[PDB]
Amino acid sequence: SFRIEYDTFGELKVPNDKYYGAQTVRSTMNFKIGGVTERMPTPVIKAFGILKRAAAEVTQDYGLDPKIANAIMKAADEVAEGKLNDHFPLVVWQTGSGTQTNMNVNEVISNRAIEMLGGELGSKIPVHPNDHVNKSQSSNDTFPTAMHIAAAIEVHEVLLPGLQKLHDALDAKSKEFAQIIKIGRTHTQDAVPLTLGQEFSGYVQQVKYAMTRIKAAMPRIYELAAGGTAVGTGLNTRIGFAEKVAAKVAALTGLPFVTAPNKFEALAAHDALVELSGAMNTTACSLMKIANDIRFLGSGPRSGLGELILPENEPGSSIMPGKVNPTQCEAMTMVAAQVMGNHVAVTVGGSNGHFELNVFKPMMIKNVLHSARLLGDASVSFTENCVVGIQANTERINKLMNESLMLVTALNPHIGYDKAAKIAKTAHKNGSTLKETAIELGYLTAEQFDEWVKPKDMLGPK
Amino acid sequence: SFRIEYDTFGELKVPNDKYYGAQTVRSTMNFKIGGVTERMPTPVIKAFGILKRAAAEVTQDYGLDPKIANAIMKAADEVAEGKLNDHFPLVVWQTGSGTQTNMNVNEVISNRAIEMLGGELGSKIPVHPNDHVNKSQSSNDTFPTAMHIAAAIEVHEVLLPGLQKLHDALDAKSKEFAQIIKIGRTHTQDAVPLTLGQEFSGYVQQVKYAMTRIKAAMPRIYELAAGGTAVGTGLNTRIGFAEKVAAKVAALTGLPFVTAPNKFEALAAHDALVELSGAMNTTACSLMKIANDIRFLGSGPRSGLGELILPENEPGSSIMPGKVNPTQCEAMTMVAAQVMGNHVAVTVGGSNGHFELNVFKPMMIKNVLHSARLLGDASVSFTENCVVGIQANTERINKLMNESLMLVTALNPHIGYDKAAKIAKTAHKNGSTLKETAIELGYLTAEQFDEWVKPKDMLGPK
Amino acid sequence: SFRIEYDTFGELKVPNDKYYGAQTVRSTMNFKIGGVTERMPTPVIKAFGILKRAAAEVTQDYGLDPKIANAIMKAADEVAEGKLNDHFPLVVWQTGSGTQTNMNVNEVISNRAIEMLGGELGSKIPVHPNDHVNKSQSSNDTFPTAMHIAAAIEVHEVLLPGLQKLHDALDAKSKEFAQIIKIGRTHTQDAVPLTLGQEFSGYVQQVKYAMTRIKAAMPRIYELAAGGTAVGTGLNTRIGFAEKVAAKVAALTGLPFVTAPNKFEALAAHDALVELSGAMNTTACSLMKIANDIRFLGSGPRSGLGELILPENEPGSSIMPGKVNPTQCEAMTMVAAQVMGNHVAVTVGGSNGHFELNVFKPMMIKNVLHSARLLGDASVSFTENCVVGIQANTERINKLMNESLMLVTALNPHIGYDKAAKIAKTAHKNGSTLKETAIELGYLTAEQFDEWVKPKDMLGPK
Amino acid sequence: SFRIEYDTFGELKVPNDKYYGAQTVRSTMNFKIGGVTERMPTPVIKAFGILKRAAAEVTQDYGLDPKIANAIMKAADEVAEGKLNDHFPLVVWQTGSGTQTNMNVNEVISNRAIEMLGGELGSKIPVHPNDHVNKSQSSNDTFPTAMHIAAAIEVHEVLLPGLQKLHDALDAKSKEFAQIIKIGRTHTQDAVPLTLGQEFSGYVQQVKYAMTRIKAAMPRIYELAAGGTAVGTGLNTRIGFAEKVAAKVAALTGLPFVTAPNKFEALAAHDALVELSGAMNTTACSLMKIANDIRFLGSGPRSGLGELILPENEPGSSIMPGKVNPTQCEAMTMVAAQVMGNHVAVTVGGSNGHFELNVFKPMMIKNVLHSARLLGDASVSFTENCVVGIQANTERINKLMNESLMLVTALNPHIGYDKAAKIAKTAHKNGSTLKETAIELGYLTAEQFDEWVKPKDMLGPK
Repeated sequence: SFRIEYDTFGELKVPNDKYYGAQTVRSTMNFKIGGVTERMPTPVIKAFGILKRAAAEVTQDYGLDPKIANAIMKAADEVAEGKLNDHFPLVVWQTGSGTQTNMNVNEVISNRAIEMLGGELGSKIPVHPNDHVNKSQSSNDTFPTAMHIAAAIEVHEVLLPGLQKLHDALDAKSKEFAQIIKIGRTHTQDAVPLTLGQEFSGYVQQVKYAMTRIKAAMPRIYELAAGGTAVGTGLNTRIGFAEKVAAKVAALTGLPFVTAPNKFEALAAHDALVELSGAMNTTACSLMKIANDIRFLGSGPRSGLGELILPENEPGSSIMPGKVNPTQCEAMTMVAAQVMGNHVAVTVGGSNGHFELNVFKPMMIKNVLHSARLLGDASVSFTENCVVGIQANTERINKLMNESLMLVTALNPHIGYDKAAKIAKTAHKNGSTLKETAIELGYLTAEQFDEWVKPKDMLGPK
Repeated sequence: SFRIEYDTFGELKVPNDKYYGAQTVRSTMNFKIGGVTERMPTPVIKAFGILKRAAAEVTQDYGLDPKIANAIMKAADEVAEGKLNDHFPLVVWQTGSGTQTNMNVNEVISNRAIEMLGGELGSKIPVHPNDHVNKSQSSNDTFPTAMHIAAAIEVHEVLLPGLQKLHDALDAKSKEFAQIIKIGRTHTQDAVPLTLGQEFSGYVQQVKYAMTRIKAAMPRIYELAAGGTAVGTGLNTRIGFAEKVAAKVAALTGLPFVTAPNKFEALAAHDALVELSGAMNTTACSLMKIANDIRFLGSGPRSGLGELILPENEPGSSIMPGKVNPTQCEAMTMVAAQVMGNHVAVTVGGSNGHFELNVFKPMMIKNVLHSARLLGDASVSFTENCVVGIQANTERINKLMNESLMLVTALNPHIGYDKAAKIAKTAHKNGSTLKETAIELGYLTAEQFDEWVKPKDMLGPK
Repeated sequence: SFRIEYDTFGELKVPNDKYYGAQTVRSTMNFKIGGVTERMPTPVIKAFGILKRAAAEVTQDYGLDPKIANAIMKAADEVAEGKLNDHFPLVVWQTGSGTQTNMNVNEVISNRAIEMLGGELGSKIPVHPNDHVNKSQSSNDTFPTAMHIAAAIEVHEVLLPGLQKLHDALDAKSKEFAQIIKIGRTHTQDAVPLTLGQEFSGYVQQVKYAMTRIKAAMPRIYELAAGGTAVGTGLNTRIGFAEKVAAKVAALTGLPFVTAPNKFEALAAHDALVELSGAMNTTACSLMKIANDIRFLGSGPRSGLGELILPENEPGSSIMPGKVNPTQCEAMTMVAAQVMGNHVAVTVGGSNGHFELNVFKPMMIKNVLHSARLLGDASVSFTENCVVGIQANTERINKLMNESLMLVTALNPHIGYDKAAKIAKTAHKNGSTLKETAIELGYLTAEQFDEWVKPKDMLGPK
Repeated sequence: SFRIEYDTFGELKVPNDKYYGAQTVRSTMNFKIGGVTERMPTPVIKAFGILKRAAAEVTQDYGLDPKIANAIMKAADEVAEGKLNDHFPLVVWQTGSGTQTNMNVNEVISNRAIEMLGGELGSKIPVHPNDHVNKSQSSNDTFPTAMHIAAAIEVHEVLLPGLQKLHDALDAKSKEFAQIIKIGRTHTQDAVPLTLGQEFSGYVQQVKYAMTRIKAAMPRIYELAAGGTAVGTGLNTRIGFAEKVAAKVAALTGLPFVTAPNKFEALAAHDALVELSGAMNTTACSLMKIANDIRFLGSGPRSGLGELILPENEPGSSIMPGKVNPTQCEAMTMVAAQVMGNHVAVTVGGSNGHFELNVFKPMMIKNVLHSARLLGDASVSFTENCVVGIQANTERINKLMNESLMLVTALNPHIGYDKAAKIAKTAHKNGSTLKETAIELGYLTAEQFDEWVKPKDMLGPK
């Protein structure tokens, strides 16, 4: 079943079980680009719910009937709470201001509010999509507001909590591995030792700094454009509206949202999203290093490095013992690469503003939310299904410590540099160890080697 | 209702109305990254259907029971034809080889084939996911095969047909506008004239070259990895299998698919996808120019350039006549920016292969298919909802031709350079036209101006 | 005219008039990639001079002879001061750790110090390149230190000062234009009014936030790797060296350098350079918008927007009055594009660390310094040669204000929406002004139009 | 030591020993962005010399005095031959059309030709920079021509020859290693065997396809804009000039240059440079994989993979036998990252054309030439200083083959899967070899293992 609505181009059938109206149906026909995977991110829709709630509450002061305003606030809450996601079928690839989604939100909130008040759907009575739900608003300043509400909420609920879990798990392994001495690798060549915990402490620092970098990129995300209306002047709205809407959004979300000090910078550009994307771009570089390292450190069982034993996430064959594919490392490094491409997409859009309005908004916030969700989700997955279950192959690590040529410099003050190079060059030529060689040349006894060559003493300055 | 299946980690409930098995259910739990918008692109799933059809038909030669092989072929066809899309819930962000989706396809095809043969779902009887559906195959060589089948089909059915429509529509407008002389713009400054059709012929050429560039990037997309098995050697398969599978895929699709001459290059890298993405990256640069030009040429109605009258796609207010937002230009330019970011994502993944296997496959093909779909769909939308309806504002174009200072050089051979600069500098100072100025200074009569100053003669070399 | 020096691989001719030695000559033979334009950036060389000056003063505590330490310090000062630039022929495309430039610096300082002490160039007497100039230092922790010193100096001396000049000049113009009312543009379509000062105040905010973002990306640039030695443990350096050399660098530069609290994160990755590049990538988006807007606002003289008169710095043609190509806008927007590409280069390198050492260091700092130099210099050139001299074309702005159809809404309270719309639709049809039209229809008097239509009242909330 | 020249803005001191004139000096004052490393690439300057040589010979048909044309041609030849490089001080960051370098070339050629004719430098007598050297040319269609000439020459002289050397050296090693069997790596985990020759044959295919991709991106580079004049119409040039100058360039260079069939597409965009950059971006992905693989395959000597012995070009430490940093791999992988960033820079510029002229030309060709030079030079250096000298560590490969758990499947037909798996799980547990284990359990004899386990039979289909 369907109802009949009209726009300036013709009549449109609107499904009776849908709260959107003719303007949304027209948008689904004029913007058939990409399919359902391209739908406007739900976080933006929910952020509009919060936003329309705050606006309706403020415009009450300016005459808006409380019976209507309260119905708008109730319907807005349902959008914010994810109760009406099925009534937003529009894709990212619409107008660059996000007008169609703003209209989508206005139509859904009015028809739902109309229903709450016993009215007829599609009639704009008593709740009018533009005169009431969009009162004192514009697509140009509401969509940017929704972008920053959505990004802030995603950062604080998904991105940062995910990185925190990865940080804590990496820190636990650093402490767990504090006593395991292994051979370092510089240029991928054997190098002087360090503890597996020291190496992991570097990953911990990178994730710690990743969270600091994301937080340092949030202050200007908290600035809201609501109040600039069409070009940033605030024409057709009341003094104090901008500040009151921001304070209301801050109270509803619990986050320190504020009104943008300059609404022209807030409409004509989205450099804060470029900034936030850049912090996630750095995070991706950090997580690419961490994941690839763990990937190669777990390589083996015999023709790789074999320092780490990663948990199984795929069925391991009985005839292939010890073989574990680093599946989560692969998901994480693919996510990292994706974030890097998304950042360039954000950068191109952020650079192409025209005069009073940047009209790349939907694609910029899509890429920002995409990266934040992937990094957060991937961090959790990488933590629970890999990091927490990493074990050290101490037997193989200690074996390659005894077989390494790197510890020969510990003999320098006892038998001389030249005699040390002879042990090194000889063991290298013969393929044996340093101790077996040093003994068979008569340079020292086995008990002298054990006393002179101590890797535990090669882990810091003196 | 659900059935019980097991993997090496525990028992799993499998919905009875689903054809996938325990391995897929385990993948949905171990790879909760991004949500439903991150599901493996349907074109890859359908390409697996084609692929599993071709393999089952070839392995018949190697003993596979025809009753089983025919059931696999029937089930494979249903996947290829899009009849079973609801049985593939896995996201791009899985293992870098695409193993989980290969398992997803093998489970769905066996359970469906089992159903066709009157067996019990989840039993692997008589159709075994690995021994029968995955016979002589590996995730390492089947997923690359599916990537290239999907990319080729998308290029030929979506991308190129969309660009062809945009090309034809731009060509029609070039011919329609062949006689409309306007002022050129270099550095955005007024310049010598050219026809609106000449300017549009440049857009036509860019789209024509875009199609040539995409086609020139397809020869190596037609190379299929099927037959390299785990590392490219073709271990555990029969001589001629690689060629027969490729010829079968070519026959099923109607496209010139061939087996990759070097299976190690086909598994260890995906430089063909980087190549194809680069051609779409060029296309995006072309379409960014075309769309932004049309955007600015339609700016107005009075404080812009106002050369073009774009069709309305949003409701136009009665009190705002002549104001038309270039909505499709904004969708197209956002798509262009997205393609540029996707290309970088493809580039990072394509560069990070390790030894015998590049394990960034799902994210690379996702970004490739994303760009191809968006460019194709956006081309159609931009054509039908903007280009075909563009009109020239001949009145405003001709008015600015009479008011332009650029045509003064046509007077050079008649009244001298110095006398021409006087008319120019005077009209510029006074804000009048060249004809009104040239007359009031007594340099020539109105009938001499009309005869000497002819823009139709300023459109080519002499 | 050469001297003969020796390394382990044989004989090498060194020009008598160069201070570098055999190792540098060896490096020039094995890394002939790109030519002179690819030489290691001078700021990196100067930063090395600061570092070697700092180390030499600190290592006197370890027995370094004061007479030699004093000569090393004097020669290091000459390097830091840009006096020995012709003695560094190595390209960026060398060892990924920068070891060879470290050896280049050690040899130049050693031979210059030898010269000051009356010794023979190339003898290593009395100043040894490794035992004295490289004392307590590693071939892995010195280059990361140098590039952070160089990055910090370039930010504070070039990048921020350049952005500060641009901020101030834009702010002065924002005030000079605070009363010039123009027609706003959204989607490039005519929109409600705003002043040039308001529009320019958005540019000012963008530059102010750019400087904030760059400063917010510096805290981890000030962390120095010096002391981590080969793999980050500090093996074979002295306790307290790390903190002492960093404090000496801070005192020599007046910048808050400190030792890196985790040397493994400091050697294995350069996320700080990625962070700083990201800040400059956001800045480039801001400058692209500003420069491109001023570009189009100055378009004309007659077939463009024509709101701004940009300074003419290059030669015009007397026959072309009014035609000024915005060449400073082109240099700026080209620089912005370069910074965006540079950022991807930095991102790829930063993502590809391996275990204990990221070996993409030279190319990472090269792109960071390149972007910082271009942004800083372009901001000065754009300021001095364009912004400070921008003039408003008030005569044309006033004409376009009077001819705009946007102000028609001011008549709504006085003659009703229905009648205002009739005026706009008629003015649009006849190509006349709102005032002329509203009078011919007889809906108001000329004195009534001037009293009701006041753009000065349409510039903010009420 | 200066001379005094004059432009419309006053007096300018020109060094007596320079051939450039007032306009060039003016350009050096207004565009002080970046310094000498940012000077216009020399290949662009040489290409201008070819172009001006071609134009001068053709314009004799238009009355150009042969005695002057001959001097222009001789001076243009000196520019093309790299003999007047010190007379071009302008940076890339100039007018987006490259006009000032065009004037730089016109002044240098004019003053050098004046000198050859016994005239006074700076007098424009008898050789005028614009009336003679720039005859029949525009300030907009000359730079696009020059940068396509430069791009084509650099591809054919530097890029492809470098890739050809790398292809050939990799192919020779593929054959030298055709019988050395090693353990394959998928996901970095141990996998079924393949030969080093097979693995290397993949690298060979990648380079072969890279050269194909680059050549496939050239056809539209050979299209020259010369003749389109200011906006593409060819106004104020002669019929036949476009086709004649292009054929003269083709004859002078031996490359298939032709006039662009659509001069509007040729001036308004540089999609061909984006296409060519994309080809080099694919090449960079290929070289990253090859260089990084060889990097890790040479990792060791003992705590890495250790399959390859790379040539040692820099100084080792006698105490560190076997430690060879893969420095050529680092220069190559850094170059690859740079090319990827360069491509985004080219992409952003190529996307930002405006109507009749893309004014990002200098930065676009700079990045194209930069990538082509680095790729070509790095391929030669990587070839001569690494690839040709790579040796296989056959002793270690054989040891790791015998210690691998991967070959255990060869025992399946002889003792059954159940028993083979028992051997693998035991060898893995005890850390012993398959042979040792299979004997202690008594499942076979040593002579039986050698007859059944033949890796030479596991290298292809059957």
